[PDB]
Amino acid sequence: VIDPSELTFVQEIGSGGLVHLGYWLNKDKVAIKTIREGAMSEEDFIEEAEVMMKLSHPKLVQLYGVCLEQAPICLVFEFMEHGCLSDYLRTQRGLFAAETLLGMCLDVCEGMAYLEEASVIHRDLAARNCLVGENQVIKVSDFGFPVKWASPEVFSFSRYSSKSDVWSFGVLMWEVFSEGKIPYENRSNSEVVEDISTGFRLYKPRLASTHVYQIMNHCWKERPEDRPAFSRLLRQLAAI
Ligand SMILES: CN(C)CC[C@@H](c1ccccc1)n1cc(NC(=O)c2n[nH]c3c2CCC(C)(C)C3)cn1
Repeated sequence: VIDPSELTFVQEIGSGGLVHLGYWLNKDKVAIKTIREGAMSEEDFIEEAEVMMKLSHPKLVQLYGVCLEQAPICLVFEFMEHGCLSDYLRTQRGLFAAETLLGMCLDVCEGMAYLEEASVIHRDLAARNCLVGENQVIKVSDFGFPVKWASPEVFSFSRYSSKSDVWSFGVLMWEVFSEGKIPYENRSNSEVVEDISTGFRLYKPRLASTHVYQIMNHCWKERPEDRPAFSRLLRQLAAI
């Protein structure tokens, strides 16, 4: 529990919740997330915190604490210098070597393999939900309808698992290797459901080798039983 007097709100850096750049004990930068008017409840925030406060891994954005004596309450996170991965890919497009893109996927895979070990389902993995830090390190952002990133059992039946996160991770790999292109030419959710149900899959980005592309396709097997766990993907990505 963080006392409100320990935080300084500097400026807005995000909204959709609201996020501010702040300082913690007037020295260190933090990202302070507050609930948006009434978009979501405080109990939801509390549930996120109860999950995230038990977790710590270098490729997961860290939740430092909760400020209970704010109205509404706020969550205090690790500040990620360069913002969201989706914007970063798009903004720096044409400057990335394949090896760099691979390293970004490995970062995320490491975060996700930790979540998998910890029995936590992300449920909304996407480049827009990854952040870029110092030295271009990628970290997975917070957790606790996006059809374009959803496995067929998720879009059809809300059947979430680590294996549905695997499907999402395959799409994220496609985003990374495509330098922030929007999956499925930004087709509608109805059309994407129809695409994936019939067996359509995303085509190979230029910067993805044949080998990388087969790992992506493995992530997009129709049955979750047929997709690799994150522990197995991590060994595959690390061996490249
Ligand atoms: C140039 N532009 C692309 C990046 C600008 C950058 C920034 C912002 C203010 C002061 C210095 C640098 N910036 C850095 C962020 N970081 C975050 O939004 C962030 N850092 N940690 C978290 C978040 C957003 C999501 C979170 C769950 C609150 C955790 C946003 N903008």
